[PDB]
Amino acid sequence: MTEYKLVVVGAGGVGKSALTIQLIQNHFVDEYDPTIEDSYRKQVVIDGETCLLDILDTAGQEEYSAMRDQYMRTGEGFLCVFAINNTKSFEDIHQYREQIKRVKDSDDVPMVLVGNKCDLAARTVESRQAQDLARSYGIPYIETSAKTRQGVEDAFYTLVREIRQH
Ligand SMILES: Nc1nc2c(ncn2[C@@H]2O[C@H](COP(=O)(O)OP(=O)(O)NP(=O)(O)O)[C@@H](O)[C@H]2O)c(=O)[nH]1
Ligand SMILES: [Mg+2]
Repeated sequence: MTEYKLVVVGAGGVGKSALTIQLIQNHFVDEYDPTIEDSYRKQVVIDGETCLLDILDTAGQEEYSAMRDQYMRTGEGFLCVFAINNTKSFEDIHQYREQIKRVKDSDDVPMVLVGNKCDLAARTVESRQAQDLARSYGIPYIETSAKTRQGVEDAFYTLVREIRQH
């Protein structure tokens, strides 16, 4: 069966792991647990297709920035995650996108932009500005809450749709 290799990227603390663990394990992790690099896999149904989703969950922290090139080689699609209450994370998106393109030697790598933590009243990044960013990249935008699981499947499964359409 098709295996889609998805890589979750973005600044520290935005919810990469929370998104990942929601998808794979159906639990919200409220714990503080910075990532170095973790791999997950789950058989899922996407648009009727029973397939394997591999997720590589990556570090947002400064010190595991040198690891990026390797995982950006190997991934097929990238969830570029920021948090809608953290405008710095939204700005940091651009650097993750550019790095992915550099490594893959391609301006058109399967990606999605994900505004996570939409459950939080304290939004600082407007949905419109994030849609606009995604549009400037020619990729889908998905808003999510890893807390409630709202949009979680949408985020990973829209990325699988991008990989299929490349
Ligand atoms: N309210 C809310 N909190 C969230 C959401 N997603 C993650 N969090 C919380 O935000 C904190 C950091 O989330 P985590 O998944 O560790 O982020 P990360 O991007 O994987 N961190 P790292 O870059 O260090 O690996 C955790 O306390 C987590 O519970 C969300 O959608 N809503
Ligand atoms: Mg993490």
